[PDB]
Amino acid sequence: MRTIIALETHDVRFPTSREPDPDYSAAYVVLRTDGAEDLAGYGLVFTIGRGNDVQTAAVAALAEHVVGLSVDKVIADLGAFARRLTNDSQLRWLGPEKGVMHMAIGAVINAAWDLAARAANKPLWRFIAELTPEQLVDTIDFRYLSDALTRDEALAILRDAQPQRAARTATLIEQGYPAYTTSPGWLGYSDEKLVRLAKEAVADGFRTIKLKVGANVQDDIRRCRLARAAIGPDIAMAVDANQRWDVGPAIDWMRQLAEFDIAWIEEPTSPDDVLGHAAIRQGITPVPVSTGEHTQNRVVFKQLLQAGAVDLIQIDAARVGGVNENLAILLLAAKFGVRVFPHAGGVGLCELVQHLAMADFVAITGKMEDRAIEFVDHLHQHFLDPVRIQHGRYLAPEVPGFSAEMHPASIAEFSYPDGRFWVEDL
Amino acid sequence: MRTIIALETHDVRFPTSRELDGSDAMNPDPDYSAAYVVLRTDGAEDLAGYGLVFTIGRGNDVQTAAVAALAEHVVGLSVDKVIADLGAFARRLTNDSQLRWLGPEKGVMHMAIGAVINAAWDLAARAANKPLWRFIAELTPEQLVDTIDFRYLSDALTRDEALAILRDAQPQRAARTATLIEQGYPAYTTSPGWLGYSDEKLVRLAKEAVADGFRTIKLKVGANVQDDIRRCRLARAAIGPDIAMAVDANQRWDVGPAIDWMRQLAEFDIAWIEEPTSPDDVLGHAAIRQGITPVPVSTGEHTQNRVVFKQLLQAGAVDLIQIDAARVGGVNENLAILLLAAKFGVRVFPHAGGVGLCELVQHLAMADFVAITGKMEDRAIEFVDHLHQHFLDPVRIQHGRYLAPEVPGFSAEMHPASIAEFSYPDGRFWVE
Ligand SMILES: [Mg+2]
Ligand SMILES: [Mg+2]
Repeated sequence: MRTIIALETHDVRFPTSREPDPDYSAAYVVLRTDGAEDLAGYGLVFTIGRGNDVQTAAVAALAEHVVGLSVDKVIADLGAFARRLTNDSQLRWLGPEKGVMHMAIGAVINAAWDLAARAANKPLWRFIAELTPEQLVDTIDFRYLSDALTRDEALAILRDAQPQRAARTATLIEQGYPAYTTSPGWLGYSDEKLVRLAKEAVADGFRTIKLKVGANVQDDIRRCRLARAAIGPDIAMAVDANQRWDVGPAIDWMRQLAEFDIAWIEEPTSPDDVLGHAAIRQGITPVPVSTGEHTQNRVVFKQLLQAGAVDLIQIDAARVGGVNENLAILLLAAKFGVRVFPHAGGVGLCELVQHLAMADFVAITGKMEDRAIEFVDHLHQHFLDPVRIQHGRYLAPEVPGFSAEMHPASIAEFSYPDGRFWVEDL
Repeated sequence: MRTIIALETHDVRFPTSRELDGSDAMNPDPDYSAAYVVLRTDGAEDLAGYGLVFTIGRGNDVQTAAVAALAEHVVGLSVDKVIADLGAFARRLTNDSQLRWLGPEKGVMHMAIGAVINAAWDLAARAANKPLWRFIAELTPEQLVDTIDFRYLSDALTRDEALAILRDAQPQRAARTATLIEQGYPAYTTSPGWLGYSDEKLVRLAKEAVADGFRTIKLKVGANVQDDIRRCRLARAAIGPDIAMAVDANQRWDVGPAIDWMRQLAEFDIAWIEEPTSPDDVLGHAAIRQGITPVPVSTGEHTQNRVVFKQLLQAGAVDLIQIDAARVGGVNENLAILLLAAKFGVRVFPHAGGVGLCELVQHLAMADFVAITGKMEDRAIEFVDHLHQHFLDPVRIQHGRYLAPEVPGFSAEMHPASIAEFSYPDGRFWVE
């Protein structure tokens, strides 16, 4: 009987600040077993430097809950495993289901799913999409959701899609999943660099681009005008304010960019302000509003949808309670007819989130041409299964797992502080 | 130059689960703990700041780690510079991009920031030789407003809207200060109501409390409806019809069930039902409130920040709210919340208990009475009779009322001996 023998945590930090000034980092989690040498679950929480140590401590504090557990028991009931962590009332106090403690639980949960897909020798998106509607529904926590999504409503959705799974899988495997780029929209970029990168993005096949705004309206008006012209009237152009504005200012601001045909304004205000996003959306119609990369859990997503605060949402592989929670968010969006545009970038976020969007297309919505996954070309060289883009689209992962395992030489080089690079640097 | 020379932290926890004190529907065996922090400066050793984060056992070590990670931001700062601008000090921590990523303004990292901010206010209070409530209540309306973060609030509470509140109350500050020191502040107790206690114990404690002068008691509910009906009926009979009785479900229910459940308890004359559902479900609370009317609804002990309180008030989701001294971004954030409540006319019943939350929160409610609302007879501060012996300035209850603190500070300082005794895991008591 194979069991989990250890939950090792690694404080990995990349000096990306030498290339605000975020130093991309990751609280690297590994679920070790005594089975086939190749059996281990990998996961990670994306941090930006300061605090990766506290995030690591949080993950390491979960060891007691996992060491000694039978692997088959875990893999057989991922729902019960996630709930063993989420239901610890004492750990709930540090949240509940938000912040550092929840993200730590999410990474351990993610590693468990990674482990499950590995054992079944399937890429996560396939592992997920090939579970029965009953197996899928049993992994989600319906507490606090019965007013918007019942177990039965979840089952009907998964059952209707059941018949088309084979066709969707073939479609994805040959066509790939759409991607959008944010590479051209950095605020520090000159107008010429903006148009130049915008043009290159289109040439590479991307059909949607996103620019940052929020610092200076005059600047935003000028950059949006230039981007539109450089891109043409057929490419989608979204904007990201990164939580900068209050409600009134956001409305005044966005009304001045509407003319450039905005795909959507992302995070106009605080990620906790459900009613504010609704207010902004109403004040700038028909400019679509989105949020989600920092949304704490499925309950807040529920309210965003209930209040009609969003036109579309982002989901993040590492911000919530792992796969289990994202499935509930995905079912929620599907039920309310709201598109999902996964957030990525950071450290391995693309590698992780691609699977959730792909499982979603096959087993939940069957729609992908109306949306896209974010893509950023960073740190991919540190992963065994790096994402692959082909003319603006993600190629479906083939290797088994969640695509989270990083090259051991990478961990040996950037582990902090014992890492080779950090030992010499300081 | 007086400087902050160190930020020391301690993982302290008490075996409160041995008697099931604090026992409730969501937390069956809490071990009251504290992520204790001390802001050390050079010079008058009597000059340091104290604060803590209340935890209930497991995870208190990571909460402690969270606070220790803030040393870098505070050690080396000029004491005078900190105390002279609490608004800037708070923003230095709150506005840090890498710290915000772990939240922002929620969870472990935020409570860690809130403890350091609270310790800074304690420091400021000491330096001025004033207990925190008077320190706060005596700041000018201008000085007060400059301590809060109005970001994400302009649609509910603008800076000038806040000044109007604080200025109309400045004239009567002296009188109310008198009323407070003479009469004390209304309290209510939760000690008789922990789940886990037998019916016989519930009735004995409920009666003792009334005998002790408490005009309000609170019972934990939420695990089993039959139990709740039975316990509420008995507690009501033990208390008599003139004593208020509130109920606390500790987030256990979904909206639909909460409505069905509470309407069955309504007959026992419920003062308010606290946290019927998830602390993030603003819409859910309003839904529950509309369905169980006229039974009052409250929430707040786990509300992450002022932005969520703003929405609770805008959505008419509560009849009254709790504030907690250690849940948010310290005094600065609590002041904003108190101002929001006053502008929306919703009473505040502070959450207390755990470890030293009574010691801490009493100051906020008292400054509120004096400098903001001028209202205290319509509300009360929670009181639990546990662990007060480990504080140098323990709360003092006089016939169901909190007596105004007199010593300078936030009342957070703990006996060095208590620390040495219950520090985890290498503490003396924890060596068995
Ligand atoms: Mg974004
Ligand atoms: Mg409570």
